[PDB]
Amino acid sequence: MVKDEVIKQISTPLTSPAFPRGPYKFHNREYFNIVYRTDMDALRKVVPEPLEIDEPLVRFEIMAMHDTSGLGCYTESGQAIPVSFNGVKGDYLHMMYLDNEPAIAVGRELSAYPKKLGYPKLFVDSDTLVGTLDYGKLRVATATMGYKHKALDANEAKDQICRPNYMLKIIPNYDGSPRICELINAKITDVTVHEAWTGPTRLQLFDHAMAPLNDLPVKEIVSSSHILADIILPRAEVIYDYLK
Amino acid sequence: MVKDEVIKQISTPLTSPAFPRGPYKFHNREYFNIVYRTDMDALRKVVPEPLEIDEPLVRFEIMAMHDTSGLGCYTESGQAIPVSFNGVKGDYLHMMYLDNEPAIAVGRELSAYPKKLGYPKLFVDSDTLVGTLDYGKLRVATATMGYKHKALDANEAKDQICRPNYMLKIIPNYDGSPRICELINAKITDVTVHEAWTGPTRLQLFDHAMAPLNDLPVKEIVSSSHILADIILPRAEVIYDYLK
Amino acid sequence: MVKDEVIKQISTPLTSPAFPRGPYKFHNREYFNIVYRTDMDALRKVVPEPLEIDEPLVRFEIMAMHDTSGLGCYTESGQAIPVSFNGVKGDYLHMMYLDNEPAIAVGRELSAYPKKLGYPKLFVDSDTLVGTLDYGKLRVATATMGYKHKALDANEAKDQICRPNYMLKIIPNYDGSPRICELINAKITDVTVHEAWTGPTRLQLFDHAMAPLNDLPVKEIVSSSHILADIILPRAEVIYDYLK
Amino acid sequence: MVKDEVIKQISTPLTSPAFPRGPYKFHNREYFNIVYRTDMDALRKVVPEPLEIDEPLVRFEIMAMHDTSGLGCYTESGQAIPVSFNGVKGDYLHMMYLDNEPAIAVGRELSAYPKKLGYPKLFVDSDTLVGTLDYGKLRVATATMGYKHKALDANEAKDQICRPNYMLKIIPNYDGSPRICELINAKITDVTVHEAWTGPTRLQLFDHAMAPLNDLPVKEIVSSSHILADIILPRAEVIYDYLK
Amino acid sequence: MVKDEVIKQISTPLTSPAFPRGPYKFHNREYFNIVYRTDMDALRKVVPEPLEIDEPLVRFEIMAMHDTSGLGCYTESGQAIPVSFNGVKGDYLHMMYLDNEPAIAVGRELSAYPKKLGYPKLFVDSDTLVGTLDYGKLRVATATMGYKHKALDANEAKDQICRPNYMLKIIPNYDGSPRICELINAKITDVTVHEAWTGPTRLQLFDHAMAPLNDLPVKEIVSSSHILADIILPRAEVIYDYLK
Amino acid sequence: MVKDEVIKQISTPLTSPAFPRGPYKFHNREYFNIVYRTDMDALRKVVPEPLEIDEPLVRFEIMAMHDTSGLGCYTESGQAIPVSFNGVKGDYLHMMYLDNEPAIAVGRELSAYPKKLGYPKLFVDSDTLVGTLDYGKLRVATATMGYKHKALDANEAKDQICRPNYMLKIIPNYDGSPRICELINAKITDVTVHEAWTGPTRLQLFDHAMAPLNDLPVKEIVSSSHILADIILPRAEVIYDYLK
Amino acid sequence: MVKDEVIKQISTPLTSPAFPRGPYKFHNREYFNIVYRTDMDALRKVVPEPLEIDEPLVRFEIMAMHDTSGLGCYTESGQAIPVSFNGVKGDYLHMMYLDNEPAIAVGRELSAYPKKLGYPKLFVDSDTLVGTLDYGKLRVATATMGYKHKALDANEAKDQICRPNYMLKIIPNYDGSPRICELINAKITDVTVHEAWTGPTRLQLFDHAMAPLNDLPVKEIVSSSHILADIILPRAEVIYDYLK
Amino acid sequence: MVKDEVIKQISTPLTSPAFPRGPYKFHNREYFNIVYRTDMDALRKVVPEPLEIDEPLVRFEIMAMHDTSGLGCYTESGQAIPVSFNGVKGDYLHMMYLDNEPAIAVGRELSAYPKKLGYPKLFVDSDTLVGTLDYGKLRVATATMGYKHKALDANEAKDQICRPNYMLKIIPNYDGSPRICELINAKITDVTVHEAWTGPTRLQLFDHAMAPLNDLPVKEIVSSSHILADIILPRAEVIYDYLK
Repeated sequence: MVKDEVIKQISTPLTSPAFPRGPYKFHNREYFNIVYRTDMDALRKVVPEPLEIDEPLVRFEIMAMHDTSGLGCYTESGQAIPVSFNGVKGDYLHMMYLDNEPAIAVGRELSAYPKKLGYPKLFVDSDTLVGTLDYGKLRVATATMGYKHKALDANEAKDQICRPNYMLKIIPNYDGSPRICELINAKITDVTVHEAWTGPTRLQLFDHAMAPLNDLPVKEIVSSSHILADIILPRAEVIYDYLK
Repeated sequence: MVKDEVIKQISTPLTSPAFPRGPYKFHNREYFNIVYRTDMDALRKVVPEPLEIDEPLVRFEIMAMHDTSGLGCYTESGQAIPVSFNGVKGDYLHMMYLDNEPAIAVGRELSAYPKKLGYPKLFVDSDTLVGTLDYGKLRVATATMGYKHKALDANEAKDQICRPNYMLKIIPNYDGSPRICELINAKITDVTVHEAWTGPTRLQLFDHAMAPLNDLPVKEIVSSSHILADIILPRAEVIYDYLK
Repeated sequence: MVKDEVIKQISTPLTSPAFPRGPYKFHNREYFNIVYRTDMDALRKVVPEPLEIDEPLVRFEIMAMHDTSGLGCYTESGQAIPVSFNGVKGDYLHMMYLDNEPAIAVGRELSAYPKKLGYPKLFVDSDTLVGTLDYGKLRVATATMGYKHKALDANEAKDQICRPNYMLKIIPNYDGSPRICELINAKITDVTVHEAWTGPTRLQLFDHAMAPLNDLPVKEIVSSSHILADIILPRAEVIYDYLK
Repeated sequence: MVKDEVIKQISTPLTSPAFPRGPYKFHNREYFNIVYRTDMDALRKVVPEPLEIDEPLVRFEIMAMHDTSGLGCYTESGQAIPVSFNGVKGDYLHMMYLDNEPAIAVGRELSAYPKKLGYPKLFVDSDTLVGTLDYGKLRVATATMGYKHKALDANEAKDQICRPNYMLKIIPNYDGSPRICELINAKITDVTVHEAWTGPTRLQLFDHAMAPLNDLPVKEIVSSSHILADIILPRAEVIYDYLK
Repeated sequence: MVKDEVIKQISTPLTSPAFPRGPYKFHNREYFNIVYRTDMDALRKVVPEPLEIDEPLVRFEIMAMHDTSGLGCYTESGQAIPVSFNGVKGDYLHMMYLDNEPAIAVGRELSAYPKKLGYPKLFVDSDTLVGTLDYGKLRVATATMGYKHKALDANEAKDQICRPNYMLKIIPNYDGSPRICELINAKITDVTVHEAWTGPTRLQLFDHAMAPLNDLPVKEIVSSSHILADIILPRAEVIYDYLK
Repeated sequence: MVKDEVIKQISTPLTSPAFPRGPYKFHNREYFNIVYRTDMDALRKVVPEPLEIDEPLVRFEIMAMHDTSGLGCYTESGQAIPVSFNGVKGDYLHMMYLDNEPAIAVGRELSAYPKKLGYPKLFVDSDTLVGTLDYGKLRVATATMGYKHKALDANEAKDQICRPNYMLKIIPNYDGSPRICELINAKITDVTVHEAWTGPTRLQLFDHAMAPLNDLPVKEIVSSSHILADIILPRAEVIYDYLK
Repeated sequence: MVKDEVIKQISTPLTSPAFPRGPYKFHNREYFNIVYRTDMDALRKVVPEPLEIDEPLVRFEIMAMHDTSGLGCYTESGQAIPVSFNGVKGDYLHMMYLDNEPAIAVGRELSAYPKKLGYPKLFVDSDTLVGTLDYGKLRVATATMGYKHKALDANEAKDQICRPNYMLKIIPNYDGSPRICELINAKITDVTVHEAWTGPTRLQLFDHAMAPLNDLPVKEIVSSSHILADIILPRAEVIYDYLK
Repeated sequence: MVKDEVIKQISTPLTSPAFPRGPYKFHNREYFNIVYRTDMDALRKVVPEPLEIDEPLVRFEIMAMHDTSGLGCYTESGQAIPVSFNGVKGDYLHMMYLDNEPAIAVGRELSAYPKKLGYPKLFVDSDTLVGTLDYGKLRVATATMGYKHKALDANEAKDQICRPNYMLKIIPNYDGSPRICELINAKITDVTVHEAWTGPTRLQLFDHAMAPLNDLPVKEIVSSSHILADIILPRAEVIYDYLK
């Protein structure tokens, strides 16, 4: 193709790009969130400055993407860490694992989502909502909730989804030196919450060197939610440039 | 972690990066290459200017990576196109598909390899070297060669491996506009050829929208090679900036 | 657990009760009803005084509970018997078999549903709405309908759902003595019917000592319905105390 | 059965007809259409007079019938051909394959759909919409689309669904002589388009004597759509009698 | 396809008809017949005027079509009902279930066999000639015979095969109106019986809404035969027009 | 059923009760008990007043019911907690899981056992006694003992079997208000201990919201026993009414 | 083998007889008996003169032979018919189906048990004592009992086991002539009953030409027992010679 | 059943005899015979007086009964021994194993075949005819022949089929004393040999206490034949009474 056409391409493979252009509509995104108290100095080592930590909390998540335009039908699981930047609170995205490569690619290269390949699953096991997570062939997370035991306020749930997401864009130069090293912010604005629930909740984690979720071990379950919502993936913007 | 320690990290997840720092040492990389003639009109649409086409040729590839340091043990398959940049002959990398995420992300984010997720396999079917490629659950390529029928010159094999690799680096901004749009060269220089063969060779392609290898259909098999080698991944150089 | 807090729990295990507190919102409850003619003599034995039998009818049911708040996703199958109490027409709840233990406990202990463990399956076999029931490993009932062959009046379907349900609560004393031997009424009020259908319908039953549905043999199929509906199951009310 | 009752049955078997009376309501019918260029000569052989061809176009279809009143849950795949009848553009129904016999029977005997037995499947393979068709044990069609990559106008999708369908009704006399030989028209009137999408699209075909889709080989992909809709099966009308 | 050539085709799809032109040579057709006593009341409803019932008999059949010219290799199972038309004794064809779609189409559209899709199996289980019928996934009939226990008169077997078959052709107009409502006669003439056997025989039936063979229950087994024979199926003849 | 007969049935379904009358004779009941230390805080939350804790002890149990008259053959697993009631030491029954519904029903409704549905297995893995517990599809407990490494006194084992069991009987009214809320006592009277053993012993637990055994985590293994015995299910007696 | 030694062998093959010499010690023989009411007319045909029928009863049996000296481990199922000979009440042995060929041979050739090959299974399906019988691949009988629901009088069980068994020895001459047509009596004397139980009991039968148990249909379940016992099967005695 | 009817039944079970009356027509009986040398001492032990041995020969057989009237479809394997009776050469029937009980029963009780239960298979393994025999789950015989390598005279094959078969009929009295002890002769009279073949031939045997073919071990292979034929089961005749 001619130079003026290659410039209009979002990514490569040139004629079959890793991901298409947005917007990316997550119809019926099913969240299963668990906030838990972990080890403070293990958490401290993991959260990048200048982000601030109040309580030693982690939000484990498993998300069923039932119908995502452009990307497909996949599941995602990982840890977000409740923090604040210049007083403004939100979740720092620590690590995420999912079974859809275009979704991995679009998250890492258009935004700054800390994505790796993993095999998560969300389903109902009779009376229990079970979410699992594998890395390769090994189990790393088994989350459980009593199925829709108590109703949650759809507005507070809407506020939960809408919290700012802070992430790190780290891209090297061709020789390995830093090219982009940046703290970023994305906040969801297009949301509809169909239902929001909670109930008795546990989180079992196992050690894995490439999916090291249990580096922040669960010391106590604090809160949890099971949410059905429609969202549109938000645009990220730089809030802190480490390259002075 | 502290500000000065974050800038030292090569990628994200911050405490478990998508890939480690290299060098990435490919011990016993097994090549199965197939040079074939295709439609000129189809080829021309796919190759980006200012790269030039001589004969309408395509090099189909499948690579077994038995032992890659940093990355693991995986398989790779795709198409490279013989081209020219200011007279200098090399391969333009059109598309490639592999079953290892660290290798996908290192190639896409450290260099500019046109990589997607796919499921290739290389094996010997009694008397025939067989290379297959799947995308998802669907077969897209089946390559066959009579097993080690004719020895090839090891130095000619070395010369095939060491030619320039032309690539497009295409990264969007947060808003979807062009951030990077460059042609690069990665010439490979650190190589040991252990053995090299050829034989009767044939390539069967099938249509797939997300792995469109058959957009360059096989009209004629020109040549082929089966090469076992140790190489080191080379760094890229920018050679043409499309963003002027 | 403090004495006051013990008293506030609905059930046992104390810190993980057999079932949670309501309301239980049955979302997309799918009914497959088959009313049929049986032996009056067999019916007589089965129906307890003071409930009155008119015609010798049995309503066979298989329910798919696709999304039940607090209980989960499960299927239930059984027999209701059209009766009257003090001239008021309702269904007597004869026997029910279920897939979900919380759903059995809550039904047996918060209300008075005659529930046992069983393995029902409602599905469409291409052509046909199929409902099956197993007790243990053994098949006891196979229900068939020509898929959505004729539309039913939705208001008439609501009326069929909103009729009284007569059930026997029978709880022994620790010594085997009668302690609670009550007849109860539960009548659904909060209902939305989404669709209602008939079609050519058949019912095949098999003899089983622990799920003896065939103690009431099918002599003639009288009517049938396939209803999808949202309900909230009602508060029970004692209407006759056998022990007074 | 009384003569008068015999006469008011729609079909046979008399007491269990091959299909029930309509209307047949298609809830959430899911379309995957692929318009492509074929060889003009091959297409001419196939299209019956008086229908006229402009461009050598074929519409490959795979349709998932998630919930069809009277017929059930099934899948259909085949080819329609854009034609005109005396200046009125429509789709000629060439050949269709389904895994539901009531649907084949009603399609062939109430209307005039060119229906045979076959085994289609529509499913999301992570990032790709996949339609397949088998005849008996053999694969004949594999269709792929990048999952919902681009939004199509709902009205434009509706206009496509509502294009006249031209069908041949060909019934022999008992001696094998022509009894009925008509071109009919059916046109969808009741429609709700829920969503419509496009994206990169490929169609792979294989030769089969009894499902010879590949007699109209894929030369170029022209357009594609992925649509969910509610429709009622249209009433057919004779537009051309071959025996008058 | 030219207008004249369209008229010459027996069926549709036009270029790949549901069935080919005859004759259809049934080579090594294997019959397993069981005549039995049922309820006369049930029989009455099922048999259409002006056909006359004498004794309340049903001929259950399972046929293995080992080698049928133009149609293939397949199995069929159903019910014939011994009747008379104008004093002439024949079998009324009540319901038939088959394994082969061309065989269903040709029977329904070139003649008037009451055919639906089903899954029959005729086999010898060591001891016993076993014939089974499934509709969809569900078992509806299991037939057993002591293997070739007693030889039958071959000429008497030919006579049983060569009797008239009375069938109802019922084809609606596009609007649901009666168009063809004919009673027909087909009588086999070209027959070679290779063997004929009886033995102790039983028939087990199960209730199914879409294959309701058990609407005619087995009350007593009257006679039985196991015949291997070559036949050519006959031209049908209208004998009574309900619409005249 | 006559009113008088209704009153003499122990449970419901009326003509097929959830459980039969006793006595329930446990032939060759096989015990695997593991007493261990847990966190005192976690244990206090769990134990109801007026029961008192000395040391932070938990008895994990898995019991194979090889032959239980009235109930059948099944397995049970759970936790009992050593406590005292007004100076009388006994085991508080915390939570139990079984794969037999008659046993759950009788346990919950005749007595006051904290029974839920679960899938335990007791088996010898060559040189190790293994007890496992699953809730639904998820593993929650894995217990191991060196097979019969050391002999336990039969009388001392009998004394342990005969320790008072303290249970909560908690039944709601129809509106969900407290109806029955009692601490009861059951104490085994008929016993024959056939053999009793100990050996090295470990207990591995996993978190599950609906089977939360790991809320009482294993800090140290204190003692263990492997016992086979014959017992009769004890009659329960109220010792503390919470509503008086 | 010397002429004198030939004469000393009980059966054939000469050097490996179909069965060994007795006594045959049935250790832990487990009986599952179901006596039921059937058609007297059907019974009449089945019972041979001079044996007398009182009430129309059939004793269905399934026996598990856990440890039988000389024969092995196997299961048998069949029908006994309560009769009298010269006023002496016993069971007539109607048909028996077995899992062990030595056990069939010895029963048919050393005594006169009406034995055929069949596949019985007695097991406890959690809740329920299940006994099944297959002939070849086909299910013919499914028996169920509520597991050990009520204890029986062991002496009364011994009496039921110790009653006379009337059997027909029928051996043709080589030419098909009657050679032995004797009625025989065998009455167990050496018996130890270990346990005896009843419970709610059902029997489901299916039609099969070679195992026609359902020629005697279940009209009403009269009584039932589950007995474990040691026996030594008795010497037979001719009581009536049809040929004299 | 009337006494007179009782007397005209061939066997028992009375109303479902172990076998029907003949003649038993063996259509396409397929033979695989292997004559071999064994140890003379072992063979002498095995052969009953008055039958005489010349050379130490054994005929191993495996016979596929593709279509046997009255009995069904089954396979038989065993050993016959060339002997003479008072100067008339024939085959002594040593031991036979089959997977059809009617065939064992008729064989043992109408005639005097030394039949036990076993599992033979005759099949072509590409280039080799294979006969196997299992007793229960254990392999006892594996026979191979180069497939139809050489043509045998049809008449010579017929002469071999028609060799007298000598059999022991050994039935005990009820007390285990000799009742019948006869040497009989059966000789095939109705035969059509369709084809006969030989070729390289091997026989591998394994020791089994209940199928002890290897008590006559293979020392040398002498001859072999592969024959298909139609025969009628011969009528037997006593030639030597051991008790006269």
